[PDB]
Amino acid sequence: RLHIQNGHFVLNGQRVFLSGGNLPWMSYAYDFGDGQWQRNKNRIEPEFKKLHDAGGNSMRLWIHIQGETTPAFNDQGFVTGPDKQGTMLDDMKDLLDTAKKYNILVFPCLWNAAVNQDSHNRLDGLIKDQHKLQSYIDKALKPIVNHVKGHVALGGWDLMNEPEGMMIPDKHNAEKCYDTTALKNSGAGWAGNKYLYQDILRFLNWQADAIKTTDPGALVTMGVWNPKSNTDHFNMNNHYSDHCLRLAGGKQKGVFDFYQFHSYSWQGKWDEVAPFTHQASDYGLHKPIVVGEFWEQDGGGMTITQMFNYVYNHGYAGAWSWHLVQRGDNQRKGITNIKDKTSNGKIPISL
Repeated sequence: RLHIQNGHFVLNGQRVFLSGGNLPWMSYAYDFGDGQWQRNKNRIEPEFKKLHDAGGNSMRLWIHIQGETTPAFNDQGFVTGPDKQGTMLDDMKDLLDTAKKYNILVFPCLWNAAVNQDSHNRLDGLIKDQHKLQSYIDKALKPIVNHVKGHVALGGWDLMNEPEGMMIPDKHNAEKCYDTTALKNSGAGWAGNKYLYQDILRFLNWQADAIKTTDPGALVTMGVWNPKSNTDHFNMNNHYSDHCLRLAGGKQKGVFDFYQFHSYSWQGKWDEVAPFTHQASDYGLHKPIVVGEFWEQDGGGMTITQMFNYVYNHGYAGAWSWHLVQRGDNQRKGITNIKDKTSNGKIPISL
């Protein structure tokens, strides 16, 4: 299974570069549980085949999102189980079995904060209320993780897409881990200035620890909207260090194994911290860094092929383009172009 050795991803005795894309869903938030996987499988499986045929080895795809269909919540906002109809565990295993057929490592992304659509404040309650969060962990997360424990096609668990969509920016805190003054006018909070960092860091710490207690060999990450929240360089503050997660939540193994940056140009221009104008070492971090979302339409003038090559050539650990379902025609060209590169990790894998 995928692991990190001497600071780099390794699979089957070889340093590996993670190349692929974000599905990112078939039916948004309606792909898993309550019979939904078997209904969508005939459309999702061909995406795995196309990705493999193009030379990709990695797929990120989104699971609960904001709790639209999984996990199952009661009317008070506590979690009752992975779903209602009892397909979720089978669905997650079948997802991974399907990926294995195509030699694709899967990175399920549990939650999303890039939009503010949380019907019945279900995600909100998990972030704010420790008892509700514990119910998610005990009734849904641990059963899911246990059911697919050790699966060779599981690349890693991404706890949350873009927490920064709803983090309150420009907020002083005496504790550096919680202070968001460096994020003033960064764009963080676009979906609504809603959360404080102690709450989100507890949310992340507890889930990461639960995963690595249940499946100690699993890897855990989280996808930041922009590395501005994830580096102490560039006049920024890294909120997601081991120290910060442990401080907020207290659970020793609740840390990330690798970091994941998203990077998009704005109005055609890369910002001052952009991964696409820097190199991995510029961030002052000590874990692999995957560039986990990007696309040509917000690529600062680069072609998608230039983008995949850029990531590979600048010390990053992986490259996942955004929205294969809609943009795969173009993005597969970049995936194909880099598939035979070996100097920063080999791409073809066998599961």
